[PDB]
Amino acid sequence: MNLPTAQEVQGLMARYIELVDVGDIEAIVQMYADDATVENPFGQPPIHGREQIAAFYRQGLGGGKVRACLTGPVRASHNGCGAMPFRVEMVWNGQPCALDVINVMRFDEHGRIQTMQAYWSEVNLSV
Amino acid sequence: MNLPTAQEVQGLMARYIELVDVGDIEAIVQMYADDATVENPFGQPPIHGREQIAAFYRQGLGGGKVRACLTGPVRASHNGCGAMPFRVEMVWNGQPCALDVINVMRFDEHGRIQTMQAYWSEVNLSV
Ligand SMILES: O=[N+]([O-])c1ccc(O)cc1[N+](=O)[O-]
Ligand SMILES: O=[N+]([O-])c1ccc(O)cc1[N+](=O)[O-]
Ligand SMILES: [Mg+2]
Ligand SMILES: [Mg+2]
Ligand SMILES: [Mg+2]
Ligand SMILES: [Mg+2]
Repeated sequence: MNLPTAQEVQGLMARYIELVDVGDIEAIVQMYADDATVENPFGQPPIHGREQIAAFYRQGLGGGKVRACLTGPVRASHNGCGAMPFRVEMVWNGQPCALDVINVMRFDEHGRIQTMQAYWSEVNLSV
Repeated sequence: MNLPTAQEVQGLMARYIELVDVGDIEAIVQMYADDATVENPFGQPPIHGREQIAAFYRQGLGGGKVRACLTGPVRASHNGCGAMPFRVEMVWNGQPCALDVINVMRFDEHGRIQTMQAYWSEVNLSV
């Protein structure tokens, strides 16, 4: 495919959340461009490339029990970008906890994620 | 003040929505740096400076009846930035309509909005 239309961005960004929710690390990594970046949380230096990105998702999702769900609709653009609000259910010290996040993505001219930026800080975590 | 902390960003971004909701155009414009930019919707060229920004808010809010409310929490950063999901209630051809938006902001070292980017496209509008 080419640069995703607004409707295609919606679909891709919702699919990303589905894949996080089901914990399919390999399928998530395949959504990214080979040389993509992830800034998590936004404010921290980017990681680069599918090896580093795979390591990020393995560290976050490797336990197999994380859940994630949109908390409202994707807001897409006409230039291959979008933003979405969601909540992640994780564990911490055996305590269930939830993290509220907004991801901002930009897709490349092949429909792959070029950049991901995850906005959140510590007060978005609730034990 | 200086560059807003994560907690200060939350407060500022929530205040912005309150001011949109109450329709205080002049107070909104005062939140912006003198040379700020607004990209609305994201994907379109920025407007620049408080004159152009005031004209934007007068055109959107000048009728006095718009409402706006957060639909989930602000996601702030530790570098003076944040993102938030909200819904705007407007009128169109005398029809009430709602627009789902995510704003991404960056604040300057004085606590004023340096950049605002409003993510939405036409399918985020509902008549
Ligand atoms: O904080 N995180 O781990 C995180 C942040 C944003 C995401 O889109 C996904 C994850 N995750 O896979 O867990
Ligand atoms: O579309 N709009 O008009 C819009 C978009 C984002 C905003 O933060 C505010 C407005 N408004 O004042 O109406
Ligand atoms: Mg699921
Ligand atoms: Mg490439
Ligand atoms: Mg109000
Ligand atoms: Mg300045």
